[PDB]
Amino acid sequence: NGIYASSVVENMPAKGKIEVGDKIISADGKNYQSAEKLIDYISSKKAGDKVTLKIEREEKEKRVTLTLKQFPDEPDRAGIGVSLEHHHHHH
Repeated sequence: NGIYASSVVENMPAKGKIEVGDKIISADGKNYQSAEKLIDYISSKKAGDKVTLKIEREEKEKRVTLTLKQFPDEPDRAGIGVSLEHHHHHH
C-alpha cells in the first residue's frame, strides 16, 4: 500500500497525484526502507501542508506541486492509517 499502491478512494483533486499500482520512489527527498517508515514519517500531515512525491510510469518520472487533502466527508480524521477492524468476517 505505502510502497505499492493498488486502489485509493477518490473524492480528491487527484490532479498530478494518482495511486493505482504505481510505485513511489520517495517523499520530500526522504527515502524509506519499508511502508512502516513512510506511514510513520507522514504521522498525519495532510490538508494545507505541501510535499514533493515522485511517481514512476513506464520508466517515466514527473514532478508536480499539489496541496494535500483530507476525507471531504470526515475532516475530524485524516488518512485511513489502517483501522479496518477484523470484526467484519464476511457478513
